[PDB]
Amino acid sequence: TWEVLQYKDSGEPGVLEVFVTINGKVQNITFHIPKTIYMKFKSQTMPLQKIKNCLIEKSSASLPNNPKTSNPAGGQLFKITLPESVFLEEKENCTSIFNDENVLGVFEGTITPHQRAIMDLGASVTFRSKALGKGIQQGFEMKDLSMAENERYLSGFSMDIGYLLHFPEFFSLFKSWGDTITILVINASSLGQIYKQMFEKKKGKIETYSYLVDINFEFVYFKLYRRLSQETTKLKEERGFLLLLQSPFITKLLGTIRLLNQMPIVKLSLNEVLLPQLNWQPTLLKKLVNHVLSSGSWISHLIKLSQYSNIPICNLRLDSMDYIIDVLYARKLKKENIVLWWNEKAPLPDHGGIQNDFDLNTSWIMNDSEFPKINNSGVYDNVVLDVGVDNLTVNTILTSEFVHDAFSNDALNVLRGMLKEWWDEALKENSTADLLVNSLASWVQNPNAKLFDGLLRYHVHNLTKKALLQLVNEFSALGSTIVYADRNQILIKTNKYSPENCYAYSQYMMKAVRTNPMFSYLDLNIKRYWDLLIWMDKFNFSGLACIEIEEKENQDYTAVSQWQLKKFLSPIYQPEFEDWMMIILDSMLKTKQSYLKLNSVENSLNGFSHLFSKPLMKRVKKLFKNQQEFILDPQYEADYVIPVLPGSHLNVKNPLLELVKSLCHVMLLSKSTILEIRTLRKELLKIFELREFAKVAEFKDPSLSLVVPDFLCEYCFFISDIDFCKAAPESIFSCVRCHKAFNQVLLQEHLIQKLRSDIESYLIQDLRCSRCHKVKRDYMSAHCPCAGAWEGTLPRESIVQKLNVFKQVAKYYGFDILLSCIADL
Ligand SMILES: [Zn+2]
Ligand SMILES: [Zn+2]
Repeated sequence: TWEVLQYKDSGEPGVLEVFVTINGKVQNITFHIPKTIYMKFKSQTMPLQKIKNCLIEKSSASLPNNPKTSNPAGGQLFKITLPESVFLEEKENCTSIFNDENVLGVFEGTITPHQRAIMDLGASVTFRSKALGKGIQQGFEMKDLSMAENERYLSGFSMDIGYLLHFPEFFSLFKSWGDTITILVINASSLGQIYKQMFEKKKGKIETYSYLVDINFEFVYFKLYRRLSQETTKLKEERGFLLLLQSPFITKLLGTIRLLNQMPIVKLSLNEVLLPQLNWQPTLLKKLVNHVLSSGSWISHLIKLSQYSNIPICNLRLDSMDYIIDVLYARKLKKENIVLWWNEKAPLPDHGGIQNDFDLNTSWIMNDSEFPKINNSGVYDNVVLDVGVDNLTVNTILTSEFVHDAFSNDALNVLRGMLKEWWDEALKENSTADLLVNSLASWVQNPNAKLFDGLLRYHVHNLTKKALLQLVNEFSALGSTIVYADRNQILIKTNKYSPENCYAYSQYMMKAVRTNPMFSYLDLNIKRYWDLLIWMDKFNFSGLACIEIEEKENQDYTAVSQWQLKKFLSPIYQPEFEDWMMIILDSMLKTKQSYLKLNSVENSLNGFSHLFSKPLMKRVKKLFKNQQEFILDPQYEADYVIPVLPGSHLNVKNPLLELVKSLCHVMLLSKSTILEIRTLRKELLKIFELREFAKVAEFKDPSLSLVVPDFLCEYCFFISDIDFCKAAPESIFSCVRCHKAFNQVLLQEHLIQKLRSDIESYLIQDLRCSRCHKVKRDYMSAHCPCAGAWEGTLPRESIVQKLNVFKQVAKYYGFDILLSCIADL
């Protein structure tokens, strides 16, 4: 029984070395692992070439279901296990088994012996030879003697540590058993005071993790760049000890220092560190001191994760949570009869070489990430409940030959059982299982993780959409009206009128929804209660809301107003807008309260425009007169300047016209007092020399939309869309729940990916006839057999407008990568 610290392949094929903890100190052992591949060689009779030393057997493993691969053809799959060296010298010649006729492809040729060892053997390896000397002088073979013992506790750790860092010439070193600090090319006092300060700040953590790492030390700030090798040599011939390295140039520092390859290393890469160009010393002191005094917590977390996941400590990382998913899922599939389709250095599943070819179906299922939503605009006097839904994806996963687009059902059941046991273990006080469940969704989304298949992602997305529509159906079964629907927020209209009377009722819908077996794992929460709502859009609403209904006391009512429409008005009329909107909201609240006092038409709101009609008429007359008098003056031209914003497309002249158009369009959403609003609109338009149904008096959307689907916040595993045009600032650059700033070049890269996907989709579109809407079924034909000529399903003007709005977006903010992408066309 040995606790393995690291697995590492040698420069020889199939030869591996392990830094392992022998019963004494650390020690290194050389291994040998043969290769194993999956082949579809000939139909049923093959040129075996049995003289070559290999083990050949016909198997019946479960192959992946490629959408392009519709013909089973031959089915005599073969498992081939074969030492790597003979594979290398047989790759040289052409007349060999691996390259012959009717070779459909190899399925497990991209799995290194390192990965096979780390999955099948694990960290808890032992021997049952019952030749130890002969096997220790040489490399001991694995495939004949192999078994994994239990790993409940890895080891009782008591051993020194290493610490090498770099901040883009801030190379740093520290020894746990040493007592000196020297930094490569006021500072000493700051270092001492900061060390003491955070010492008292984290006394508790220091005391708890002292048994892992344990104190003041000297300070120094030192041609000079050759000292890394000398220090590494001093440490190497002074101690055997584990290296903690932190730098954005991991491989560069590994290659520059030749001695770093002879000890096990635990890596703590947290890159993207920058200097503020001034007073970098205090912040760098903060960074180094927090890293040093949190190293104990870091190594404790790594020890927990390693001794739970059966993974060596040097192969793990704090952010490499997808690695555990991959390891566990791969080993459970290997215990099954399913090929792993494991892939390396490529974010695509391995299919035997077929995946290299372009295909229409795969490309269509790759870029179809749009999530639809439901929005029923209108004016509501009833109470509305604002709720949020959580853990939707995991509930969807756990809940629920002919179809060529299907994802393998055996893998789906395997992962469903894996997630079920994960949930069961997480319920019984397991933080690791909780974090793993939280990161499962991000593992599903991210193509960077191995064992990733676009078919699985499309399957999960379609299932999520179906589950959401089923939830909408269940909600609408009772007395309800869905106003807004989304992956994160749902607005429900309540049939009642008073918020105080919806306590038990809302609790009853909550309980009934939760008890449904389809929605057993959903988490639902109530955020706000709406007394009076004017809802037309997610970014455009205003009304009176109460946070939570209280007992025996009148609730606190606060008015809110979110309106990007006001941002497109003239600078001098926005005060008029914000005044008159509040006035009309007050009048609406007054008339609803009066109607409730008294007791498709509703009398709660009928008769509200009568309160403010005459003052509005006089105010509009005065505003028109003043605009007429002061529009041509030079010094008054500042306040009449029409603002420009990204996504704007309307060119228009008179601001007062758009002011009154927006004011009337807000009222028009009543859907029950249409005639009164139309009469008032005609009366207002009579002040101008316009008519009731003129084209100039029609309100439109002053802004376009540019939505990016499923942006991921790593700090929350939070998934949401983001609109670059309609949304207000200081929200594009930060998460919705947490206030963490987003990376910018990531935003530009995602925008460019969206643009290129749009262009490709336009390029690969289909053709449709004019009179009949049948699709083109010939590669070359003048026109339809009937009358009419072909037209594209994707109009040119749409993509032209999309590129125009992309240009506007790239011009408003500073996005030089996107501008370079545009200029290359
Ligand atoms: Zn966040
Ligand atoms: Zn036709």
